[PDB]
Amino acid sequence: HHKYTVITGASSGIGYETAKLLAGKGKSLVLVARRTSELEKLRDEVKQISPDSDVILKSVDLADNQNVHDLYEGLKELDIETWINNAGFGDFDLVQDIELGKIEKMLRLNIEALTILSSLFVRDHHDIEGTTLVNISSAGGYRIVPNAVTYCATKFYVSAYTEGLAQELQKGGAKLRAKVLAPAAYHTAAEMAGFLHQLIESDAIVGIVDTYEFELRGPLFNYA
Amino acid sequence: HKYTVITGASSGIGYETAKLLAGKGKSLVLVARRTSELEKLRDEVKQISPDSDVILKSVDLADNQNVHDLYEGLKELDIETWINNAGFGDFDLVQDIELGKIEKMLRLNIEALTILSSLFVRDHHDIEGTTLVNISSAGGYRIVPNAVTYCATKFYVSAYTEGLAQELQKGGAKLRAKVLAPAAYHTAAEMAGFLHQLIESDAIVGIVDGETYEFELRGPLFNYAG
Repeated sequence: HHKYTVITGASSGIGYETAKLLAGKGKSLVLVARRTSELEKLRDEVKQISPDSDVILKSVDLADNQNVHDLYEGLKELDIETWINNAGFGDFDLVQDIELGKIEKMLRLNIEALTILSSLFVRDHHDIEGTTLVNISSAGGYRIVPNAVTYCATKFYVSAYTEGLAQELQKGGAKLRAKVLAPAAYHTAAEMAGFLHQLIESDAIVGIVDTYEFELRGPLFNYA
Repeated sequence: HKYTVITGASSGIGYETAKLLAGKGKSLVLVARRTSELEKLRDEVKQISPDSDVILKSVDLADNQNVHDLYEGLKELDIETWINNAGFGDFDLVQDIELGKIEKMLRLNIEALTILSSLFVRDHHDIEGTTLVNISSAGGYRIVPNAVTYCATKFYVSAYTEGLAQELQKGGAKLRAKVLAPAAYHTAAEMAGFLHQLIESDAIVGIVDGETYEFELRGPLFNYAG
């Protein structure tokens, strides 16, 4: 019956506070994370904030590509105004010291899931008015951080991918808007959720934290 | 025997690099999906250089475990240069993408490259005369319309390799990491020569100027913190 905002990585940080912020505006939510327990506590808070919001919970491990497909297929019929790819995590270590099981999971979450779901959403929504895709990158996706080479690399992917998707849509007159948030790698999750809201409401492709000042602006990378 | 290891060996820069390094008497490990193509390249390498030793590894590097198996199977061999040339591109709007192709692209361009880079760096950072080369693209520094996803994989490769290269330099490592960025000269034979030139230089980046014009040995293009 409603319009929905889909949030992956909903159980923690930016995703948690964004779900809370959007409920405060009477929005309905699809909340995606691995831990049913975190999802259900967030849902309790959200219905406390906005009892008329509809809350759909999806317990899924997005590091498995088939789960990712299943998730999207299971939401295809919903009216979705906003999709937010916030799943993912980082790492601090020299390359020679990396734990490969972690870094492989990171690639599957930060890159594969984000790409699969971005691609499916765009497929179905590029010509639908009022729709927005937001991918969560990092300031480290625009400036490499020592001891976080691999994490930064995934965020250069997210930033270049989303900047390119955003301009491909804009320059071809699509109705869907794509945007990338680059938090520093303002401190609190709740403040980050406000920046995300700022970005969605904005004309800007990029909302990036430097100064630790938040800036709304256009693509950082060269485009041909 | 002192080996040079080449993924995507049966294609493009990998194929001409194998022949160039055969011309200089080098032994090779050649990694590609199709045994048929690997055996053809070996015979050409042996034609050029009969005393080159050539080990062939038929493997689908789009499976993460296969990537580990490949590396384990070569683990104790003596490798002076590792070249990650596996992968491929795509032209299509994001709305038009074939997902299976894109997902394989990510597993090959990014995952295989990252796992093998990581494993090589782990066992060789301390070893003199060693070089890791990752084959990226001019589209890994400038986004090309209609190849958004491909370009994003190559931004990954470029950022990863630049990051890793400066990390090894700051840490006083003997291993050197380098990235090659051909456009999106022109022949694969010339690119192999440019690559050899990159391996010998001090430069982290060998890039073909994307407007036009030829090869440039240079430092990192991306922003780096300290």
